[PDB]
Amino acid sequence: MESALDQLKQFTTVVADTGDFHAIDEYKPQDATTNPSLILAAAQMPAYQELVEEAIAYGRKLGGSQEDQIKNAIDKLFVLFGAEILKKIPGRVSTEVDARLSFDKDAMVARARRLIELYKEAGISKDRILIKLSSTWEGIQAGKELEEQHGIHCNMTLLFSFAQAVACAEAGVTLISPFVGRILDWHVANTDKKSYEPLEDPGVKSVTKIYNYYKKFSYKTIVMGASFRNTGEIKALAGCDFLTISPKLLGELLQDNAKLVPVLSAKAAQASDLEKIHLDEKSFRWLHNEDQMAVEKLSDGIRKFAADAVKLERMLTERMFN
Amino acid sequence: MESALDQLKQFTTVVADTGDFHAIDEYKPQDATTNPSLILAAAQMPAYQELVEEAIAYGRKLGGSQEDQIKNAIDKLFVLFGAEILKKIPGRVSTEVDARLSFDKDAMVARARRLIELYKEAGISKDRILIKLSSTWEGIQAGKELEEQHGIHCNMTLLFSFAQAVACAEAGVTLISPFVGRILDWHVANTDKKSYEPLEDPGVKSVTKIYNYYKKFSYKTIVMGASFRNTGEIKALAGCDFLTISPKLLGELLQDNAKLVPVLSAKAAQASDLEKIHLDEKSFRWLHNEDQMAVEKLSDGIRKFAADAVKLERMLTERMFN
Repeated sequence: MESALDQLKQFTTVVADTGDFHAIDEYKPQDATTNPSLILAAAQMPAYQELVEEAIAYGRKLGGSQEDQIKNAIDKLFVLFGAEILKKIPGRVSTEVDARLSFDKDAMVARARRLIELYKEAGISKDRILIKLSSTWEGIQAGKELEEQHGIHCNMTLLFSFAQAVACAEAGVTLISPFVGRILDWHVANTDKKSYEPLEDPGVKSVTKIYNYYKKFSYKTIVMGASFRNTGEIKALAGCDFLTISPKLLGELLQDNAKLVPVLSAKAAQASDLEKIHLDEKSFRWLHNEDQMAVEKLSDGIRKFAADAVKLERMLTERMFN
Repeated sequence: MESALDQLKQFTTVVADTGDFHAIDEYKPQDATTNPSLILAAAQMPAYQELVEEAIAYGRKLGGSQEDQIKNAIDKLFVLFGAEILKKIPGRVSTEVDARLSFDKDAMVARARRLIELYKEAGISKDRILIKLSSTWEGIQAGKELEEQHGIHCNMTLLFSFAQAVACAEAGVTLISPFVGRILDWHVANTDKKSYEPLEDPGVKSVTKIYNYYKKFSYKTIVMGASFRNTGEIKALAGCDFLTISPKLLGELLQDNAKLVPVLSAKAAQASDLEKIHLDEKSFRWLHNEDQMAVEKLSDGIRKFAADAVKLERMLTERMFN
């Protein structure tokens, strides 16, 4: 159209990164994403206290130990936000399984089926859902199993290293969400270069590289850049399959109207010099370890989400067991 | 009275951390330790160029590609330093398998058997050798397998988290070498404190905790504190089974003669409050990830050693193939 946002929609499928579904439709996204940190934030908003009470009652109604109830309440809460979001958009929503299961393959699978079940009980088809999993080797294997054995589509997140990107591709997962701004954060905090040209942004380069690898070798996994610090990073990735953006940045993209030029494409990726590689667990863990930023961000990413999960549990138990 | 070193020898078995075996006997250690880093340093010393030429001659004979001949040369070089060290001491020497195999369980095992073989060809019994392995889950499993299936004794190194310490204990490895000063380095660089009291030193606390857990629950694995920044850390660990110290600090302990008080003791540990826990891979990786310092130091520790290995290979190929 004319705004940067509408222009971006010509080259990339825009996705809204938030749990605050009231602010969604203003940007008309295709899909939506949520994570432990977003649900937490939104769950504390006055406007959504109604969903929380319903989730609590669900816990209460299913009964069992208090743990069965906080788990089921939280699981339902996620599903509730999910369903509401779905009424506002035409595509899929991403619901993440607890980060504390990041290294437990079977737990992530079982928990994923559980979420898909809860959604099913609410009349929502799994085709509208993307289960978010931490991109650890086990999370990726959980993704593989979910896709191949249960037809459950996944959103591999907290993806930082090229190794992770590769393992996900071979695992044939539906979608990956490479974090861009957090890569910038690491380079800003550790290296001595605190600034980057949109195109030089480390995060943008990781996603650009991953995108070229995926397209050049015909992997059907969807590349969705995520977590952004500015709109320059977003514009430098125009052309990417998908880009999940925060309401704040979506709003900025809706405000300005400079000419937006596509940057990523199947033709440029085909001209890049990347060579195909195969990774078993050993090679994966090694190649991943060689990427310090990735090792440290994936690790801290898991702790932060887990913490958001712990904080959400606490407030809820305090709320339903005084 | 006596020197701090000789006093420490009453409560702890002293081990020399170095490849420079000429400076060893001055401190009369029980065991000795070496690593891909120390060997690198060692081989570049004029005094040991004789061992390098012998190692080179060995590798050319086995043949293969440049990388191959370089492998046998390096393997022999390690063994040669090992043998020389053994002539100077009554105990065991630690030889580490390439850090680049840290995530490859079967490679570490095969490579370990190989080193034990080379030593055997040199008339050295395996009872005199401790194969050093990175303390990753696979390295620990390699240790377990080596001990149980081949009677090969291991030195689990780059041990930082309590999880690692636990996994090693259940794996029944012969010895673990918890790094002390590198834990200090992490806390100095990341937290905002510059100096701690010997007893408050994070590194000292990690080893103290590990020691109490081992003794309290009767694990026979030997606890050997390693990598020290100062002698205060060493004195705060007096009583530990073993302590491998650099020639520099050994020299300082030999110069001062203040009264040294034992700090760690199995009986004290046994009469303490710590709960026994079991860790499978899942629990291990999770408990380990909860320790940021450990996650980052183990990870960087592997990259650094691997780099020392890469540098040693290069210098050698340039020397035997130009």
